[PDB]
Amino acid sequence: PQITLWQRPLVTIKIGGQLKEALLDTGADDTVLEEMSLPGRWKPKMIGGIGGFIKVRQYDQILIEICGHKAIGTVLVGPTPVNIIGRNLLTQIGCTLNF
Amino acid sequence: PQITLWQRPLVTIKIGGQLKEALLDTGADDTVLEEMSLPGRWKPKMIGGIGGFIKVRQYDQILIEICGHKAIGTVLVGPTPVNIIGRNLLTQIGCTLNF
Ligand SMILES: O=C(N[C@H]1c2ccccc2C[C@H]1O)[C@H](OCc1cccc(F)c1)[C@H](O)[C@@H](O)[C@@H](OCc1cccc(F)c1)C(=O)N[C@H]1c2ccccc2C[C@H]1O
Repeated sequence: PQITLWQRPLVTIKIGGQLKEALLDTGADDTVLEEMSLPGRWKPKMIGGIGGFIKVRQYDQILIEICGHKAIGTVLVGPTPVNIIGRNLLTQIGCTLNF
Repeated sequence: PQITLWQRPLVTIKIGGQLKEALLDTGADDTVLEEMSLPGRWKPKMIGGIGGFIKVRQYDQILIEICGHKAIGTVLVGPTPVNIIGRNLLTQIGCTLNF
């Protein structure tokens, strides 16, 4: 699908059997989701954004479906204002910027 | 062109007669550049991202050239860690997300 940017590029993702809305964010290196429960052990990570840094929990090899496309990768969980699908997963679904 | 997301989507922009490197950010509603001098009057604004909010100066009707494409829009100036080309300008150059 081709997504224009007149509005936020929000899509439905499925993770842990639940549907959530997330932003396709080319400006995000990684994928960070709002506080939730994920399986396995996590490692600590610090990510910096426009307003500073936040501590998140890093879970690896997590199954996540984005707009119907299945991806398996690293997902960060922390106090993010919105669910963000970053480049690590955008590349898995073959997402590109075009103009 | 078609930009892959294996690396950050950085492009050269021309603003106020200056050449700068900026990130094509679909997750950014607005465009914010690091501290610099721009003409006209400005209004203060607070923008929030990961980490919190930062105070920026809002300039309107600013002309910017993104990869050769001329676009006009509001440009925010402030303590952003990286130059960001947001949706308000990405739409003007016909940039879309595709997968
Ligand atoms: O922090 C970033 N990447 C980091 C990141 C993100 C997730 C995981 C890892 C990493 C590392 C970095 O790539 C990105 O910023 C560039 C950036 C790039 C590299 C290093 C940096 F410091 C900063 C960031 O994900 C933006 O894509 C965007 O995030 C989603 C969002 C949406 C709505 C409300 C929110 F509050 C947050 C965002 O902050 N948007 C806000 C914005 C920006 C400019 C002007 C106005 C407004 C308002 C709002 O849209």
